[PDB]
Amino acid sequence: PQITLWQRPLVTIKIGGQLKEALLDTGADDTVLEEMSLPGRWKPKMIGGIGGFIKVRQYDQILIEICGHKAIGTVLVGPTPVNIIGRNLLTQIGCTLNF
Amino acid sequence: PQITLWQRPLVTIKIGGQLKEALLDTGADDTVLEEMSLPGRWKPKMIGGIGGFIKVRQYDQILIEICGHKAIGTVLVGPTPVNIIGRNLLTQIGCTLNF
Ligand SMILES: O=C(NCc1ccccc1)[C@H](OCc1ccccc1)[C@H](O)[C@@H](O)[C@@H](OCc1ccccc1)C(=O)N[C@H]1c2ccccc2C[C@H]1O
Repeated sequence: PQITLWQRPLVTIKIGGQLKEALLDTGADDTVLEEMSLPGRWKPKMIGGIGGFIKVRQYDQILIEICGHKAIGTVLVGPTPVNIIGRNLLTQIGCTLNF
Repeated sequence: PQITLWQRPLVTIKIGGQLKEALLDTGADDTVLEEMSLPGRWKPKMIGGIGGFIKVRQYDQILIEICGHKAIGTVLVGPTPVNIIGRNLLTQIGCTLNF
């Protein structure tokens, strides 16, 4: 599909059998979701954006379905204000910016 | 132009007769640039990111060229980690997300 940017580009994602709303964020290097439980071991990481850094848990090889497209990649879990789908997963569904 | 996301979507912008590098960010509602001098009066604004909030200076009707496309809009100036072109200007250049 073609998504305009008049409003925040929010989409539904499926992860761990759960449906959630996430923002397609080209400014985010990685994907970060609000606190939740995921399988496997994780590593602590610090990510920085506007406002400073937050501590998140890094999970690798996680499967996520974005708008019907399956994608696998690293997913960070932490105190993010909104669920963010970053470049690491946007590339997997073939998302590009066009103008 | 079609921009893939394997690397940060950085482009050259021209503002105040100077060239700067900025990130095309669909996750940013507004455009925020690193400290710099701009003409006119400014109004205060608080923007929230993943790490918290920061106070920025808001300038209106500012001319900014993005990848050769001329835009005139609101530009925020503050302690942002990188220059960010947000949805307010992405819409002016006709930028969309596709997959
Ligand atoms: O935070 C960002 N990237 C960091 C990141 C790293 C790893 C994983 C996820 C994100 C990105 O920022 C660019 C950046 C790039 C490199 C270093 C620092 C900043 C995110 O896209 C950033 O621009 C975006 O984060 C998503 C978010 C959306 C809504 C509310 C809270 C978080 C963001 O902070 N957007 C806000 C913003 C930005 C500028 C002007 C107004 C507003 C209001 C909100 O929309």
